[PDB]
Amino acid sequence: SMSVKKPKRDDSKDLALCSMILTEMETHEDAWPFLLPVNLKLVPGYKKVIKKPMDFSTIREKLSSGQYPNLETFALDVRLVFDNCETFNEDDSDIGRAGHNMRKYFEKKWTDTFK
Repeated sequence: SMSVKKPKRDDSKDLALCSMILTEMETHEDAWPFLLPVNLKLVPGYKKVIKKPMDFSTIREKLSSGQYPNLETFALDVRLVFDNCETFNEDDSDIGRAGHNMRKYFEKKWTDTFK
């Protein structure tokens, strides 16, 4: 509350470390469904169904231009990419499996880097 604060967690490396995580997600062999925005002209149903499209290139541009206020807003967008994937793709599909694999990969790096 006013003039009463928990000790200051060092957040000065968060930007760099989120960048490194994102690099590792970009270079994973199963990243291909997530590298670029879904083409809303060419994929029937996506625009109406997926209210907030998100992809790695869009996260990279937001990161690089100071559009994440903190490391949690960054994780929310990464998780959005996987939530959208599960919304639109059957579990038993190449893209559906890619999404589960990438979410696992992300969550481990996130815990190891920050928890």
